[PDB]
Amino acid sequence: MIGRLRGIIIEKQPPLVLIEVGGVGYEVHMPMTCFYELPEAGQEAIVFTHFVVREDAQLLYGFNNKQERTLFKELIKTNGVGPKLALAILSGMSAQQFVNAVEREEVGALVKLPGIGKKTAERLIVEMKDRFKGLHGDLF
Amino acid sequence: MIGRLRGIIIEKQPPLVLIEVGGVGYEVHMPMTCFYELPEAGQEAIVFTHFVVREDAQLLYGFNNKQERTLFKELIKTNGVGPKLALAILSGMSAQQFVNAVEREEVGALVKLPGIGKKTAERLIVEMKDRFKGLHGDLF
Amino acid sequence: MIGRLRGIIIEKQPPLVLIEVGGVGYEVHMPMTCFYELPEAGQEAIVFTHFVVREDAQLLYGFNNKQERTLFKELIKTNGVGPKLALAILSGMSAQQFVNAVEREEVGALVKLPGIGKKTAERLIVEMKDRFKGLHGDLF
Amino acid sequence: MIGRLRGIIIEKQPPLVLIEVGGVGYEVHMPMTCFYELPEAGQEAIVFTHFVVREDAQLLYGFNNKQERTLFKELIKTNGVGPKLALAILSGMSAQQFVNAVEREEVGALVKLPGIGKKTAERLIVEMKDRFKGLHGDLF
Repeated sequence: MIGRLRGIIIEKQPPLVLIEVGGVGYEVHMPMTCFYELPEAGQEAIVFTHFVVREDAQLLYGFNNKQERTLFKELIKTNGVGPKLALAILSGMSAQQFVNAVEREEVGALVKLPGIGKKTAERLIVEMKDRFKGLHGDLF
Repeated sequence: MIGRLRGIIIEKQPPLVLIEVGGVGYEVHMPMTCFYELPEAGQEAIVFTHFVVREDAQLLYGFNNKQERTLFKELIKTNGVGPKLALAILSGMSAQQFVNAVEREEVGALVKLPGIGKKTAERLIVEMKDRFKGLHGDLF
Repeated sequence: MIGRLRGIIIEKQPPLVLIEVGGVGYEVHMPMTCFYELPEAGQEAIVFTHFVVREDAQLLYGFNNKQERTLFKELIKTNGVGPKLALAILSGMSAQQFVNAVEREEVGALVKLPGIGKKTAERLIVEMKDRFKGLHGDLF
Repeated sequence: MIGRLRGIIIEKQPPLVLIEVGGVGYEVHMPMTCFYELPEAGQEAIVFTHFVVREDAQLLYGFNNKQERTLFKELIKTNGVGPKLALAILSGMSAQQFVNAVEREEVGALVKLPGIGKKTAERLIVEMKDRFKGLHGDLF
């Protein structure tokens, strides 16, 4: 239900960002690449979030733009790819790279990244191409 | 536990509304009809919410008045009718229309709506009327 | 983790109270007797809360003072007595009445209240007397 | 998801601290030692929190610095050591003491503490040292 956070950056420790909204310091997990776009500590930042709820955990995944949040959400809809794996994918390549690689069935791109899986990569490419046709965005 | 939200409409993408309360952007799901009654982005809005908690998710369902929220709450108590589907009963037709239908028993009206159920249309009328005599409201 | 709420009273509909903190309207469930102590709608109120979390629900129980919250918490530690039953007990008699009745093994007091239970009353009286010796408060 | 709280200390009843952030009084559980380092009621405090979520409960564990929070997090990963018990390891003895004990392997020190375990004392030392070489901090 939390889709956006606007507050002050308190500390950056990739992959974590502590962002204070009110006096509540929230822990947000972001793709490594997103840390090059973040305002310096002490300044205000707007991050798009995805709230993942489980019986034993309440986590927040944060993106600089909505395009990347969409990608992440679709990514974790596939079996074998959870939040942690989706983060590495988006840390390992831009949003545009991933789309370009998926569109031409480039499995080689994905097997380089951390603990992906040869068969999972192929699986990922089929599903994502099917999933991409029903949406919109700046990244396309 | 969250009964109401008052904040700034950040964005409106039916069926989602992004309302910022403090610096927390809350995602609210409303019936489509409710969407056209809301102010414009930048302005303050007051929505009556229904919080649904499950193992995998925390969701907010938003309404322009308490009469719609009550109807919503009762709709989802019947079997085969979840939030997704109850949204359509108030998305596809106003609140006022629906209550007449149950009291008069017009099954034809409710069958046109999105994937409801011809027997569930019957089910709704039967089931809804019992609950309708135990409440109060402007909708009546 | 939420132990207190300080905000504006928006509406009172026993057993519910909507109290707005920030722009977040929180639903609080209080014993009927507590409604005679609540500031009028539009004014600030401080309520002591008990957060009950279950897989499908997130609820807030609110008291005017900490003594009553303690009582409620101990009450629901007994089998057969859940939040709903503990509310009726505290709606049916003051905090002092309940302690006075428990101390002299007065089961008659408790069987009058709504859906208690003859055997549950006796059970309640034994446990509460044992439980009362390890605490403190204005009500004693 | 909540990494830090900044607000007004409302009350201090070891082991609970009531800190008001906005109008929300949050209950924070801290090790007893941490309790004597906190400011007085009425003043602002900054605490590093660890949020534990379970089916029946939402809890906040609070610390005066990140070194104690890290130690806490690692303590509760070992079997037979829950939050209740880890509080005592930092309540009964400082953070600094404990890390020496694991590196030197002094089992006598940790057996005095509240109901730990003579074999669990051994367990702690054995188990803790593996984890201690994979981190960083002022406590070291």
